[PDB]
Amino acid sequence: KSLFVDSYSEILFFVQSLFMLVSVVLYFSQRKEYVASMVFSLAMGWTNMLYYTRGFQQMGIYAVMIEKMILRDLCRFMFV
Amino acid sequence: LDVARKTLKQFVNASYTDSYYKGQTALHIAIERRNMTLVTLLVENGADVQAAANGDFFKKTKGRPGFYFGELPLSLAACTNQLAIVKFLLQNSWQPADISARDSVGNTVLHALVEVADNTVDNTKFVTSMYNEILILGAKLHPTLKLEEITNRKGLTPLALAASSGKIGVLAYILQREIHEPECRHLSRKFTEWAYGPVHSSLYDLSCIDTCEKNSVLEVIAYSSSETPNRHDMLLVEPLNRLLQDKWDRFVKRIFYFNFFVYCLYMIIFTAAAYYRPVEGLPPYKLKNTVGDYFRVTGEILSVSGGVYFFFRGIQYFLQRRPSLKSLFVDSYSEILFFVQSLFMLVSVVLYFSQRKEYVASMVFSLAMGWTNMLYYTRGFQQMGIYAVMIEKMILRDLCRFMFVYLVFLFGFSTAVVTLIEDGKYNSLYSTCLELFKFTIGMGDLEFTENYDFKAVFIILLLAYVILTYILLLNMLIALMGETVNKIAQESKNIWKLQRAITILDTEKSFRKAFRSGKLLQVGFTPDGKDDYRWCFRVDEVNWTTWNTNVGIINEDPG
Amino acid sequence: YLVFLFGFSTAVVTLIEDGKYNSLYSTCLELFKFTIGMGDLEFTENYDFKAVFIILLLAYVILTYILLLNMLIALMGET
Amino acid sequence: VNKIAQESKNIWKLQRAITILDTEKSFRKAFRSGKLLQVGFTPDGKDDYRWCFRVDEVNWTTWNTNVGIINEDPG
Amino acid sequence: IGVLAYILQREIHEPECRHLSRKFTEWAYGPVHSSLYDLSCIDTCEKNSVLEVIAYSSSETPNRHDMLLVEPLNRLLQD
Ligand code: NA
Repeated sequence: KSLFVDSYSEILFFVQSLFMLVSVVLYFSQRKEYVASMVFSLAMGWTNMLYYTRGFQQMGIYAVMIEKMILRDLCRFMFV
Repeated sequence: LDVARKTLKQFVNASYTDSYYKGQTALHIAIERRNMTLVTLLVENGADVQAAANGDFFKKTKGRPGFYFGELPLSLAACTNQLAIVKFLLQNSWQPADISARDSVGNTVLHALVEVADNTVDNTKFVTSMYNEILILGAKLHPTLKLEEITNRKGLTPLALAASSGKIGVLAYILQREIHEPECRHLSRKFTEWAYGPVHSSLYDLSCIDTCEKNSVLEVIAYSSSETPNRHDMLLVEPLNRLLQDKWDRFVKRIFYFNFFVYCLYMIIFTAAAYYRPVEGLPPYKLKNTVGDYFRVTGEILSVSGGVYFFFRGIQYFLQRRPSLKSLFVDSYSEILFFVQSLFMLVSVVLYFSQRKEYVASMVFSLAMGWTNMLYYTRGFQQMGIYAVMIEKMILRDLCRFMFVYLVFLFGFSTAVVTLIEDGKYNSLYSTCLELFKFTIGMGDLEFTENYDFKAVFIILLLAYVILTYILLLNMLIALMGETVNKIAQESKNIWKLQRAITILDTEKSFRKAFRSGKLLQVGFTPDGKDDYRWCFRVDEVNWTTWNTNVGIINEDPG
Repeated sequence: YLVFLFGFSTAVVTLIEDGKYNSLYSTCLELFKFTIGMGDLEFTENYDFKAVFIILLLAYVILTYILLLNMLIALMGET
Repeated sequence: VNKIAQESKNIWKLQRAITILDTEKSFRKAFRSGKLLQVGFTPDGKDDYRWCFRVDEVNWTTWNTNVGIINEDPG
Repeated sequence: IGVLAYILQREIHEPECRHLSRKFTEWAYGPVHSSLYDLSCIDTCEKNSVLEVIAYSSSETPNRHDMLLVEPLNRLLQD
């Protein structure tokens, strides 16, 4: 329960690594879908830079607010 | 008692030799513990009241621990809120304390009192009460001594020190000081010229406020560094705001309007000259024999002249104010912007005579900055000035944070998309970054290319980018701007007032007309019979509640 | 906003060498289109120094569309 | 945004605390403060040493400061 | 959180029991006094330190985001 309600950053970094490893597996299996897996890994890797805003007070609080907006407002809006 | 032996001195006056506590004596310890009887006992046996505690622990800040009080027992008693000990040390029959004594850094007891102030209610109450008591006692003991114009090693009076350090409570107390007792009313700075019914006219001493030849309070506050704790709030202290408004309305507003008009003319001429630039070959361009050609060359000469003028104004500012390389890029935004515009103009001139067509690029950058620099003149109007201050604050906080996060997201999704793309017109990072940025301005395509395998991946990437940036981050930016606007009204008004104060001081130094108020006789005379004339600012007040108005009016026959 | 629009329009039209957008009115209209969600960002190529053109357009966009309009919404909320 | 300022600051502080603990476990340098004698001694005569964090305070209101100070000669 | 705040700042001002306190005064001069905060079982315990317990607590813990504000812990983390 704290897995998917806490530990967001651990999950995000792990999922990025999973996309990378799936890309490796597809690449040596002669499949061109390795590119799709790799670009998903790349996009997640760039968005995971937001983890390091912690370490600076203003940017860190901004990132926390981004998380809260996603989890409350964007989610309700997206359902409707 | 049982150790003081007349076999007395050099033992009742022994002091620490340690570098940390160097100078501390038994009198210092007795005062610190608040023992009146012990202090009298030490004073009786010949303890020196001018002993200086020069140790590092008693230094201002060097070394994290320590308490600074002026190093002297009188200053120690003053800065610890011990009135009885101060009075005893000043008026003892054995060795009176020298009220005018200066510590190692030149600070007197008033300077030390200003130094221990920290802008808190109880601290302010105690510090100002002790300041008033010390002033009264000094006047009684030395009617001719001029306590508040003694400077420290840095050339600061207690008032100048307070203003330059942000001790706003002390500054407010000093500027409105009203001492309502005979034989010491000359120490006051606020006077009542007359009172009739509910309305009474007040006189505010202006000495060392707007002209001092060393450092006036206005100059000290206006040109203080950004680190000064209360720099934007100190101009709100009662007399200063009215004095600045008086200067504005009397002579500075017209000069500011003339400057704004001249800048508008300069920008119009620059725009016209740039608009009609020849497009024939390389510069320099031969002068045709036509009226339009002569007017264009005139416009170009005027534009270069304005660029030279602003370049030299920037150099002059850098030399006269000597920014500390931190207030350079944290303060002085407008000076930097005007200087950079002038630099673009001069680079354009250099390129133009070097036969390079990049002079046009430099010139258009100069032109765009010149037009956006018009926002400087919104100061001079309250509503537009506060609006410009809010624009600055939004840029510096909300837009900056948003842009960092947004550029990270844009670059990441652009690299993913361009990697997915196989070939074609969009297989470059620049083109795909531009396509994704178009989504931010309501122009995103969502089908700008088909040069890929796995259309599902392409659309998933684009939709994720859209949801994260357009739907989430931009709307969040609006909400955060709303929060900021809600929180910065008073700060923005105070910043605008400080900006106008800077303009007023700059005009007064680059415009004997700019002279505060009238020279008036306000306390009658000093302790000596001589009548004292002081430059005073008159402020009218009305009070329907405290009808008594028991005051030492200067002039009867009000008005 | 009108100060910013006029300034960036004069800069852009000065940078433009010739063609359909070498008039102040046309370029002012092109830049105003950004305010209503219709800005092109490639409405002309009649220049040297494409980098200067895009830098001017991006600066104008950031200052007006991203900053000033959203600030207007926030100030309206306060009012 | 209006309602979550304090919550967001506290969450950020907890996040940085997690980072600090993780670094201390994956980096004997990371040791809090000085070992000081602080109450003199236990009920038994033995002197007790405790690792203590020093915090400087200033109070202009309660001048009394009647305390059982450990060290004279402050500083 | 209330019990935690009380415990971490415990000052017992009586003889023969002052050893129970966790907050001490090392020295006081004029208006400034230096305080000593006991750190035993705070940042290293080998069983469960207060910092480890708070930082790695579950999301259901009532005051998990507020407990780091208790006086000594914030300064210790910043240090
Ligand atoms: Na649109």
